[PDB]
Amino acid sequence: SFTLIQQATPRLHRSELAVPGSNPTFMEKSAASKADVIFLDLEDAVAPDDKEQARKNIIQALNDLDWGNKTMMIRINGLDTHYMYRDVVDIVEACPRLDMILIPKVGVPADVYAIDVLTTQIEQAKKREKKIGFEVLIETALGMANVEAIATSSKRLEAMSFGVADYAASTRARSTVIGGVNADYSVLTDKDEAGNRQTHWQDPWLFAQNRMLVACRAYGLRPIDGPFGDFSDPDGYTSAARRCAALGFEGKWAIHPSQIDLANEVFTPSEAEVTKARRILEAMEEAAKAGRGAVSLDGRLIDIASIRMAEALIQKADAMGGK
Amino acid sequence: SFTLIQQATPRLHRSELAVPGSNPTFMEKSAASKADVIFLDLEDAVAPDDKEQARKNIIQALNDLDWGNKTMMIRINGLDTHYMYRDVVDIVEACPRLDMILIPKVGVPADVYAIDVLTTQIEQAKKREKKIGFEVLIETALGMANVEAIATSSKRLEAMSFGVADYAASTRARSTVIGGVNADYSVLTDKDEAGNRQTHWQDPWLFAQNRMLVACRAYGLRPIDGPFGDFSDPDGYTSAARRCAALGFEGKWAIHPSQIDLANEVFTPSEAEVTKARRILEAMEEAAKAGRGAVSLDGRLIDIASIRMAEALIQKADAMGGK
Amino acid sequence: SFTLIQQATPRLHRSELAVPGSNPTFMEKSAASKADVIFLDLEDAVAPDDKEQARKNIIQALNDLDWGNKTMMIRINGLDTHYMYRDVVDIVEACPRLDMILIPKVGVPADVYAIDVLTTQIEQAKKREKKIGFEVLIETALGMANVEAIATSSKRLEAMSFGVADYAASTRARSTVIGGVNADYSVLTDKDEAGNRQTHWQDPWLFAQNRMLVACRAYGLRPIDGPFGDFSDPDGYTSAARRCAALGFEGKWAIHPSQIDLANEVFTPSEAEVTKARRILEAMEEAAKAGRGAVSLDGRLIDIASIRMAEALIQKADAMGGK
Amino acid sequence: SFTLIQQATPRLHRSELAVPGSNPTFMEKSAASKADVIFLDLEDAVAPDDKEQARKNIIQALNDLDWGNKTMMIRINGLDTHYMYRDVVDIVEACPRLDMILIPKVGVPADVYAIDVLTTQIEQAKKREKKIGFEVLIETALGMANVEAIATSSKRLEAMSFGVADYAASTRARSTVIGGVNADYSVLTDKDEAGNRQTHWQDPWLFAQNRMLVACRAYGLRPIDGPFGDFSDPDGYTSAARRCAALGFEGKWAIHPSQIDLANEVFTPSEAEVTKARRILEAMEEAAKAGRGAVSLDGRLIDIASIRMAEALIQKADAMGGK
Amino acid sequence: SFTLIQQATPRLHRSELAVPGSNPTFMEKSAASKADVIFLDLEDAVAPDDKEQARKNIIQALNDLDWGNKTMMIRINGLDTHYMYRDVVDIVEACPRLDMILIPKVGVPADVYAIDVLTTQIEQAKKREKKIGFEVLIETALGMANVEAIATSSKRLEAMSFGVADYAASTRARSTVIGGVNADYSVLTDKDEAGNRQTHWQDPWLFAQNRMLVACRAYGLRPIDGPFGDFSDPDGYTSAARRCAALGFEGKWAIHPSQIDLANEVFTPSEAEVTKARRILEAMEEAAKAGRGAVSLDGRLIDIASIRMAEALIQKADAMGGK
Amino acid sequence: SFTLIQQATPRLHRSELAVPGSNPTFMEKSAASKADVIFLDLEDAVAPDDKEQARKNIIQALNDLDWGNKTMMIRINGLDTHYMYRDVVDIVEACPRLDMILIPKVGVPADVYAIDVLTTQIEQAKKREKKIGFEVLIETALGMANVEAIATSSKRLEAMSFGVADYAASTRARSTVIGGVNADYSVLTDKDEAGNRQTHWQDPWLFAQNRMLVACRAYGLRPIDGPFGDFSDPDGYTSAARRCAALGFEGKWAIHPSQIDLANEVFTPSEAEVTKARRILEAMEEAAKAGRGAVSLDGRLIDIASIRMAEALIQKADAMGGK
Ligand SMILES: [Cl-]
Ligand SMILES: [Cl-]
Ligand SMILES: [Cl-]
Ligand SMILES: [Cl-]
Ligand SMILES: [Cl-]
Ligand SMILES: [Cl-]
Ligand SMILES: [Mg+2]
Ligand SMILES: [Mg+2]
Ligand SMILES: [Mg+2]
Ligand SMILES: [Mg+2]
Ligand SMILES: [Mg+2]
Ligand SMILES: [Mg+2]
Repeated sequence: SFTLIQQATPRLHRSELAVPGSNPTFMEKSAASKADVIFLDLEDAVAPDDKEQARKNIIQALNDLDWGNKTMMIRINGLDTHYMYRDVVDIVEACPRLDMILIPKVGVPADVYAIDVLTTQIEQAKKREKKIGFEVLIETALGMANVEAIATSSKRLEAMSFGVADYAASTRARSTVIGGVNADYSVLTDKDEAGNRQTHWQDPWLFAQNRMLVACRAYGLRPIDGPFGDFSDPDGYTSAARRCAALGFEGKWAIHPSQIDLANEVFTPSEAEVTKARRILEAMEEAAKAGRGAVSLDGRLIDIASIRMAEALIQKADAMGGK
Repeated sequence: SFTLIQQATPRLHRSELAVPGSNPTFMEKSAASKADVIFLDLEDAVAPDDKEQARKNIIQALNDLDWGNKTMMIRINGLDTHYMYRDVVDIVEACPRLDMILIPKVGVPADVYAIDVLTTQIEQAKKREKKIGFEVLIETALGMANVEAIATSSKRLEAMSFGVADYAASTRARSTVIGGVNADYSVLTDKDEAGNRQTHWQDPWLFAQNRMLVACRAYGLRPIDGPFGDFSDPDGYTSAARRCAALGFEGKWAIHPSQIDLANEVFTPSEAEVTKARRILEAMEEAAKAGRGAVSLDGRLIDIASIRMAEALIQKADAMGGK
Repeated sequence: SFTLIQQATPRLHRSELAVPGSNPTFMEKSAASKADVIFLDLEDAVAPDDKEQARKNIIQALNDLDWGNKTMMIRINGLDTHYMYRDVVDIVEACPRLDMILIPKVGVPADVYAIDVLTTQIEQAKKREKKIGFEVLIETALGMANVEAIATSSKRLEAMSFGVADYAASTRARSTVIGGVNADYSVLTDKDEAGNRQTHWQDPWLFAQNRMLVACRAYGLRPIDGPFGDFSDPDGYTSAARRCAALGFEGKWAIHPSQIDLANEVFTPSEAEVTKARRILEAMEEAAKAGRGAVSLDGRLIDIASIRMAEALIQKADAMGGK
Repeated sequence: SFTLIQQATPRLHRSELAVPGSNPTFMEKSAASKADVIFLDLEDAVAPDDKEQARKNIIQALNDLDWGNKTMMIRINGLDTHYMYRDVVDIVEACPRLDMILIPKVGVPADVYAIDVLTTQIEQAKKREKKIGFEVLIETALGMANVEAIATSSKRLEAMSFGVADYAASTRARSTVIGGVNADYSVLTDKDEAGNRQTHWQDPWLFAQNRMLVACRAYGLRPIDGPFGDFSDPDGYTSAARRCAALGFEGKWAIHPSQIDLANEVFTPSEAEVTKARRILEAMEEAAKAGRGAVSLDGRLIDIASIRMAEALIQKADAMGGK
Repeated sequence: SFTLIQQATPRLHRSELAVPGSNPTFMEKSAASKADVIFLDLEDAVAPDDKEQARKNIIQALNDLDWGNKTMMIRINGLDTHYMYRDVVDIVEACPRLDMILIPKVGVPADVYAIDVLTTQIEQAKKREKKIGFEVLIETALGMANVEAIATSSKRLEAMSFGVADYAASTRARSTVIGGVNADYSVLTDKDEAGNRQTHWQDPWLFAQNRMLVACRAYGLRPIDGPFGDFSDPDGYTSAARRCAALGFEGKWAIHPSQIDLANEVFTPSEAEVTKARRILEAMEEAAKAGRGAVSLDGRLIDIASIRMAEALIQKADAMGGK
Repeated sequence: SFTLIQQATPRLHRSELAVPGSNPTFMEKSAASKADVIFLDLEDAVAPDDKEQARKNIIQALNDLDWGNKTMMIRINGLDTHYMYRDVVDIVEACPRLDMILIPKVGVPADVYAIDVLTTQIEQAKKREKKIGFEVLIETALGMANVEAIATSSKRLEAMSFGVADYAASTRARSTVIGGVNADYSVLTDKDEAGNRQTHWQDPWLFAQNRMLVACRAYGLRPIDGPFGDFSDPDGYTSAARRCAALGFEGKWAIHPSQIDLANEVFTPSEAEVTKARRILEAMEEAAKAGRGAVSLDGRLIDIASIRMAEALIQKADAMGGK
């Protein structure tokens, strides 16, 4: 294409740990974890009567605890709720350590614009060097119906998470569990020569995951898979993780500490894909040494979109090496 | 999201029985059936030379027969055909009992607008209390390509049906049967350690069903699955029904009387989902008793989109209770 | 619908053979092959340092070799690269035999517009009777995100090919092979009564193929599946071909000569679908004999969209008969 | 531009006479007039209680009177009113003489689509050779805000009329007269060296007329100016007519018989513009004699848009010659 | 049209007085003025170093002074500036008396959305009965280029003001004065028979005013003209006011107390237009007495858009009567 | 607004001289002129049979003559014509001195995209430091109807010229002269107390000029007025120039050498506007010295859009100083 997209800021994002702001002990324990990204939650996991205190707890946690080089985020309240403006104002004013805001229930691009206006103004007032990035949750049918447009809604936007349980609720999917599969979401084969019919299970989230993936990959964002509720089923977690990784997802939520190592292992890039990326970068250097505008590797032209992907993958591999 | 959608009129729609207008005996028998919704057909099931008479038959049937509290609909002829304007004019003028119009082959939002103009004018002339609702058939590749836009095309719009057989024809899918699965729409696994390769069947309608579902659920409509042709295969019907129900579909067509009970059973909401909805409504009442703007259930904020879903589900459960 | 689309020029397109322009011997051998469509490649298969010569080779091959009635195409370089304008100018100026241009990596409708401007001007200068047609490659996440818009981007546009390997690269799908399936892109079933869990493989390209199919079928284009890399696995090729054919795809690439017969066999229309189309055409003639505007077959109205599909299928069947 | 628009059907349209359907005597007298275009009105000039009879009157007038080669139109009731569907159905069914429908108060493109659906179906039923054309009234702020989109809303669309009095009402312009100027819509000059300030009158309809003109001329339609109410002021009529003619308008309404000759005289094309158009057509013939793709006149390339304008102007000049 | 727009909340808005928040004495004096609408300014008239205090001053003024039944507004800082979020949060939290927010420099619809999100959340927190309305300033070329889209950007939106001086700056118009005319923005006539050429002055703001007017009147908003700087020139003020009133503008800014009476006098509706509106309302009552859906006045159908305009004008006339 | 536009490359553009490529003597004489910008024409002024030679002439002129620091442009042939691709390829390949391309008859944004693709590829091949800029001619009703969209069509786009004579032809305006005014484009005043009626001339190009101006000023481009044909009427030229300058236009075409000094004089910025811009830049420096994010001048906040305008004006003033 003649149309070129710039990749978002290239962070390592294999594991995304959710931590309720209402639990300072859990926040403290999380600061020493192996998660790549942590969000401190003001939204779904925090009861209304606890939201004001959780906000205070999070300010203290972001300012006092040692988070290392983790990408630190908050999940703000919904735009449809009165809590949100104080989440953004109080925390962004008080907490230089904050890296990102996770905006829930995003439905249309203007939702993201709204948060960009507010965030920008606070950063202007505080004379901030760091600029906050955004992650959006696609966790409703409305957001899914507008996902491609949402993907281009802010220069801050870096990533989208698939909120599977809230998406199920929004679509009225038959789901009593967070994530997972369903014996009813299956095909019954036509009778074979023996008179037999098999039941082959299908993926209830295939459509959602692929559509969000395409939006992310078209427009330079990280595609992240959401929560998996069955803490007693690491095999099921790992299957779900490997399935979305196979599509191109870059990471997955952890909502129980056991899930952190599982996500980290699955979403580590292969040695081979890192090596290919490194060879692309050396082929770029070669083209510059030769005075040649076109980059070639193993007899193939490597185009600018492909160079940009290679640069992003290397930044991620390099982060792993220094963790 | 800050963007809020109003749910369509909340009807019970588990089973949708198709009845040709060319058969007054079948229409009479259908009036005593257990279908939730009936459409009297002027379109696909009626030969051109029979369309004028079928129109007359339907006027007589809507005016004379006892349909109970069924949602009564007509499937009008295609907008590309000369029959349609007389279908709408003659029946809407003559038949106060009519509840809805099923518009076939919808391709773009302006198709729906056109029917809204005509329907509105006739209702104005007749000084009608009741306002007719619309259901649209997504049964062509054109309609599927525009489904999200179609979903917002009229305040009358309540529901979309996936016309699987006509959709197959439009896409040139290999299909000689109405609905069902296909041994060729399958994956051949890579050889395992024993040298073996399995054939795992896939869902040829997954993309179509999910895209239409997302449009419906984003914009407040009922997602309805279309016909299944093999009357000798209730197990296959039930599998197809349970599979789309698992996604969030609300009902399915019956094109043979045996299919009515099968659809009714599958698309009845679970006791648990009705109970959750009832508890949401009591949590709303609680918030009002306490003077609190935010509704809480089991320690979780229940947002306005979720309240609106609960209200719709209850209206549907209540209808079942009075049938 | 009241909105009507005109079908593209109706070519037989079961097999699409890729031939590198850097290999004149391979080009010569390809001219005697059984492929329906051949593209002479200047892009992915040709190293940068060989592109200028490949352009010359292709001019000689198009002018000198006997291609029969094959649809002859070139795959031009990417719009993001300096080679492209000379590909179009030099070949279109010199080579009346050329039938079509395959535009790679298409991202937005204006990419196609750009090639239409250039192609048109050269045809105006050369006073050409024949008008070149376009095929577009949807082989990036950007193109997939804009596929519906791309489908309406030029009166020359006839077909879209799904570039599976480049699409995988763009989406960061885990893929070291061109096409095929993936043991990780699978679901792990919930434990049954015996404590057992099965692994049911899913289709990593279902979303992509279906979305591109819908765009094509909505807007009158041929949907074509891209390359399959495992030349040692005809069973896998045939499975992949039959799977997309079941959806409605019309043909598939051959990147090794063995794949030509496999594609030709799979994408031949059934005797039954050709017979139905022929009966539609005779029903049209019947309606004209009777003075009737509506066409009827076996008691069903056959609408204009359906007539147009029948006419296209017959043109394709007729081509097979004369090959 | 590479984007090319097809001109509408090229009718002579200098004068457009409005005749109320409630007055059969006036309709009879109008049939012998010198108007180019006549619309028989069911809308603004006909009281509600007279609309049903006016419809009958118009059917009789269109079928019985001798209208010559006039372009014969009806102004249907508003889409927001119950009268309209019977206007279209009854008259189009009964009256082959009808040439066009004037759609009032058009606000959005889908308004035009709606009338195209209904009109098409009736024409299909009646097996009509002639296809009815459309004229739209831009007579509200809504329509003006959407005029460019309305201009591309139907293949039937030929012309737009600026409904000045209804537009004034919609905008709350201070206007007690149909059309004309306003001493208050003026500028007061800054004091000159003598201390004097002049009042220079401005054109209250400049914006409206120019915006509608641009939409028409971009998209191949006739721009027509609406009514002027002061029958005692032919000088004012002629000034208003010459002012919009200077912009490129092609005709103007007559709402009193005296205005017909005034419009005909003003909107006759100059001898010079007809001669230039004729020379363009002979230059086209010259290019064909020489085997040259580019047309040249007096040393200037004459492009396809300019040829199409010349062809339209000649068709209009030829009509005048045969009147 | 079949598309119907709801009118904004119908306030009397002849005069709009600008009062800097940095001047508590001027605010006090303004509370006893005859202005219909007052905005307390935090933006253009307040130096950066005074903005924090002006915010405090305005809170005190809104809470303590007697504003009568005036529509009370604040002009917040620009969205591009850090002051704005504290303007909205502090004042909306503290000041139930506030009626509206005037949003400056609006460029795109999402600017308005952003303020709607923030305003809504604060109102939710405060459990407000009253809902704040919005006025937007169209005072840049960007806003003018997007004015039609801005007009539909919020259910709160009631009015647009043409910020002539800031618009001039944005367009680089030659303007050293706020508003007014320009000897250079004139036409030099062609020589007449005496050899003479006149200079006829044109309206430099005609395009801007008319485009904004059309957006407002299409979408149910009040069109308001902005400031006029020459306090020594009431004749020029009155000319400018009468000129935009003639188009349909509903009011004008006062930036000096002398301008209040001038705006009030010019933008009072005529006795005749109020009488017509009253007769429309009595014709509506008549139609209801007769059981007739169509409203008729003096032999003309009065449509719903026209009824809605009449209702709005009466609400405004009634307000004047009670002032 | 929160939406921010980047200004185009800031060139001095008071005078734009048109020089036919068919006249090498005129090209030589033009190189020593006082024009700011020169376009060497391949389009309107060059007969078809002379276009191939004019292309060669221009290559020689751009490579051999001394153009000083003039902005050097070519007016390429229309996209609808076969000449264009060779204009771009041959000249851009051969002529590093070229600064810009003037694209004629632009109708839609994709026209500009097309030229951006071709231009970019040639620049890539030639390994150019300089990047060519674009100017577009808005000289048709189609382009005027799409002008706002065209304004955002390429990062190369710097300027739009109003092609008055071609625009008149496209709109069918009564115009036998290039530019100028029209006694018929006038208002006839209502009789005064003496029985008199005046004729006040209006501006036939007001709508066009203002709409194009708004598009330019919204999106960071230079608005340039087109040709004036009456070389014997410098007073009329100067009036036309001062009239568009008053709106904010930045320059005007010269099509006769006498017009160069007239344009240069009119479009020189005032001493006062340059001084204000310089004071803005010193206020920016002041804010940086004080550590303050907001810039203040004379008690007013100077926003980023206003800073960017000031920077552009200064770059232009500085250019004048070094000419
Ligand atoms: Cl979730
Ligand atoms: Cl079907
Ligand atoms: Cl590929
Ligand atoms: Cl009117
Ligand atoms: Cl202002
Ligand atoms: Cl011109
Ligand atoms: Mg959630
Ligand atoms: Mg059907
Ligand atoms: Mg490729
Ligand atoms: Mg009217
Ligand atoms: Mg301002
Ligand atoms: Mg021109």
